[PDB]
Amino acid sequence: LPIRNIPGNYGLPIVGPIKDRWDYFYDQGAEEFFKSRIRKYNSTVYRVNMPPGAFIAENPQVVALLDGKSFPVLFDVDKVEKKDLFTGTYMPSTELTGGYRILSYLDPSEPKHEKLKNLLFFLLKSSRNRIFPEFQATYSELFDSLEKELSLKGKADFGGSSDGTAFNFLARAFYGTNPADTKLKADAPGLITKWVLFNLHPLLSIGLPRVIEEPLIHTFSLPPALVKSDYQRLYEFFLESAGEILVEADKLGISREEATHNLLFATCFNTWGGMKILFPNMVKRIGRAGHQVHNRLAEEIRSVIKSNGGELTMGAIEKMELTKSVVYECLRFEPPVTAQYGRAKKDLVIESHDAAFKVKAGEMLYGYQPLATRDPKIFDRADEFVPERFVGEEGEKLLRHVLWSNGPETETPTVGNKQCAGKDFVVLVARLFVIEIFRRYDSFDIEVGTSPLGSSVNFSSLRKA
Ligand code: HEM
Ligand SMILES: CCCCC[C@H](O)/C=C/C=C\CCCCCCCC(=O)O
Repeated sequence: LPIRNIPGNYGLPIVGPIKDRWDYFYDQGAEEFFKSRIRKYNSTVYRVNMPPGAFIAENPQVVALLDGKSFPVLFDVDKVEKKDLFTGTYMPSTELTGGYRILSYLDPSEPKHEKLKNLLFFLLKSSRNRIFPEFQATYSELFDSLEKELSLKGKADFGGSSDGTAFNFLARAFYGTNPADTKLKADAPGLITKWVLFNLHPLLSIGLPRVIEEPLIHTFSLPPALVKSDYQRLYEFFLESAGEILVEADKLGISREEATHNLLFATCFNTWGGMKILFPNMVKRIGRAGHQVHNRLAEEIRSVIKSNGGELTMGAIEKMELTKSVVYECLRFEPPVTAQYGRAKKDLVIESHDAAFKVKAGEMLYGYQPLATRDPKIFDRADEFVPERFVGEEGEKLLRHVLWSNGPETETPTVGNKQCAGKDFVVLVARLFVIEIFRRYDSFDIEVGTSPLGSSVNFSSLRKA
């Protein structure tokens, strides 16, 4: 491939980044922000300013990678450093996390990265026999509540009930603890939501006019002191509930305090927060796929469970070809977390589809994942949600290009890489979610709106089996 100069520029000091921020948040939105520049520069690799800039991030300047050939450089731990860039060009204060640099911020060259990721592998493995029954019990209560709400109001707000459900499910599945039996009661979602806001506010819009939003959430960090007592309630819950896991933390050579802050973060931020984005998104996309798809899913799921003597098991799920494919297609079409960063460790040559680009050691690389996973040079019908895309031997090959986990779907997270520690768990619970829907309902209708993180979704009809 021909070597091309990386196009784009960062504009003037101060005002360049501000104008780009306004495009990103207000005047274009993320997807068009990136696509308009791909068109202007005739390139899927270019220089751009990223939020937050201002007084939050020292340096907004990145090289953006917006196709599925160049993007995977971001997984290569021999090419990029992954230290303190979980959230991009700024890092939330460690005051927000008990004074520790939590696992998600650690480069694999740091010894505690290996220890803490092993702790999480253990948490997940040791929960294996509680996941199915607790998911089935907690999500059954959710759909009960949504039917109730639909009957009263003519619509049922998914997110406002499902957030409680997700935390209850995680407390019961991971820690054998029902939050209702603790001092947290039903408060966890509100507590976690406020704390996540204090971490992520520089990257989000809450729909307020820019004249209010810009000085309030886009210019300076929100003070960690204001969420410390809320965080303390969560900390004490984990300290008191995570006993069996903390025994393993002890064997792995992790202090009780460090392990507890990490368990808090993995459960509340990575898992519950990731589920808060994914599940409403899935409901939106599957809803849009229409009633014929719903009926095919119902028929497959119910038939397979019946073939399995009414017992839902991991083996039964392997038989549900459309269900598996629909979950992967949700993850491809709409990656729940769109922003991955890495800093070049050395001089690199990054290949795209039609040219190669040289980057210098120290340059911040950035990828907007949806442009890599809807790359029309890799996927046919790239902008179409195709339920059956991954069905069959040939369909399954394309999974190497599904990147939601910060690595190919065909790869495994390890202590040596920065791929999502909960990769298998996420795919499993997404499957169980679809199963629980279509074992109960033939089809459904939805109303949809925007949310700071993912999607706001109401059910307007739930057609019972
Ligand atoms: C739908 C839910 C989830 C989504 C969308 C998601 C997504 C991601 C993504 C995109 C990253 C890469 C971060 C980066 O840019 O470096 C990541 C990393 C990570 N995730 Fe997940 N995740 C989810 C659930 C979970 C679960 C269940 C766990 C349980 C352990 C988990 C633990 C982690 C950890 C520890 C990392 C950092 C990995 C490392 O340092 O090597 N996540 N996740
Ligand atoms: C509330 C968000 C929880 C997602 C946790 C998941 O494990 C990984 C997150 C990885 C990067 C941190 C930044 C997350 C910002 C999400 C909103 C904007 C976007 O999609 O990039």
